[PDB]
Amino acid sequence: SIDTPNYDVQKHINKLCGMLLITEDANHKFTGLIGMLYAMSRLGREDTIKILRDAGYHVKANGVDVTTHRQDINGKEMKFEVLTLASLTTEIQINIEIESRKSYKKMLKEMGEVAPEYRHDSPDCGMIILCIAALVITKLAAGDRSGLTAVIRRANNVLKNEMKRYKGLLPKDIANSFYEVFEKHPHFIDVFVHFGIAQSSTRGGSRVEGIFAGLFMNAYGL
Repeated sequence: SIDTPNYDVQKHINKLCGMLLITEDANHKFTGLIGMLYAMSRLGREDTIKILRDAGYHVKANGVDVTTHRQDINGKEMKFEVLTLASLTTEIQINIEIESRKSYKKMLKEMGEVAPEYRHDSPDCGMIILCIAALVITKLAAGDRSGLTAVIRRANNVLKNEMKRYKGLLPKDIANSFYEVFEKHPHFIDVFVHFGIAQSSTRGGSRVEGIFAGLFMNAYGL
């Protein structure tokens, strides 16, 4: 059973990536998975399944819906928008949002107001996460995590502006999370490569879409 998010949940996954990105000392244990869910939501359900089935994988597609979860958090009943995912519990998704709200409160106090580029819902949050994946993909051939140092050094240079925008953009933690998903679920390698090849045809004014395209092309010999 594999979760196959469609276009309708793409914006929600982007916001979930953004929640991790605004979180100081974020627990990036699920970031590799969330990043891959974002890439699958860009491809859409039909293309994801085609990629997996064509690559010889036997996949039982799990539809991904946005639902409301009511939960008592510190005495008060709270409403949370979560995804129905076999790979990611409601609890984990809610804890990510709760932690992000604590970092948001801290930032709002220090800055006074939070400009668009510092927000968890900025349109480029999912692509920021996938830039780390584009670096990790170059180092998978070694069959070990030896390339981690080089991924961190490269991310600190290429994602300098994105790192100034987001306290949760911790290349070591995010890169290890991608190494983990690519090692545990090698079907995500195929999904990531097909996503990158399809993304190359994106023509727009997004800095991070441009950074991603450059990093993805570099994995091919630049």
